[PDB]
Amino acid sequence: RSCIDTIPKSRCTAFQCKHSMKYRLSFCRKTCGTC
Ligand SMILES: [Li+]
Ligand code: NA
Repeated sequence: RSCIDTIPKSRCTAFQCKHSMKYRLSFCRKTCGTC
């Protein structure tokens, strides 16, 4: 898979990566280090 975020960068916060599976696995795969 390509490793990008699919929402605007400034939405991909440390807090959302910690507390939302949606952010980790769908919206912010790059910023949350899912890839
Ligand atoms: Li996850
Ligand atoms: Na992107």
